[PDB]
Amino acid sequence: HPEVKIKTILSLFLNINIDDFNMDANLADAYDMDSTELADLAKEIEKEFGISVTKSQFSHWETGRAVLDFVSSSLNDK
Amino acid sequence: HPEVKIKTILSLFLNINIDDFNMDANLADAYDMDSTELADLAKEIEKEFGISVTKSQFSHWETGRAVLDFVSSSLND
Repeated sequence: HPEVKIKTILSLFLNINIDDFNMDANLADAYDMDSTELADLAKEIEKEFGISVTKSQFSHWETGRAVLDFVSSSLNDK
Repeated sequence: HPEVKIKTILSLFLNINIDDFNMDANLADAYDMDSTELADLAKEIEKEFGISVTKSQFSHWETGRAVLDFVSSSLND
């Protein structure tokens, strides 16, 4: 259930109730996510799923759905 | 899917890969969880699920499964 894992990781990272996280919301708009925070999020994703993420890759994470699609593709290849 | 949420929270909390987390393992033995950390975990659970947890309730969180079953029954309530 990669969607639930991602939703949970993003919710914890942003200090919000899991029920309140919107996977389709723009992260910068909805949660005030900045590029420094994306880098920190990427490090948690790398550890929790055991995958590599480049700066170029995490720079395109505009929504939770985008993070999910990246992690899904990475896990399939792994 | 409360089990997946709990496994993910515990894995992040304890700095381990989600696929490596054993929901039935004793948290103190397997992951060196002490009472200070347990209190901090309870604060995260309270925030993430929007529930109350007392010290007497979280003291029984000996495994990830205990956390799961507590949260599940709290959410039903």
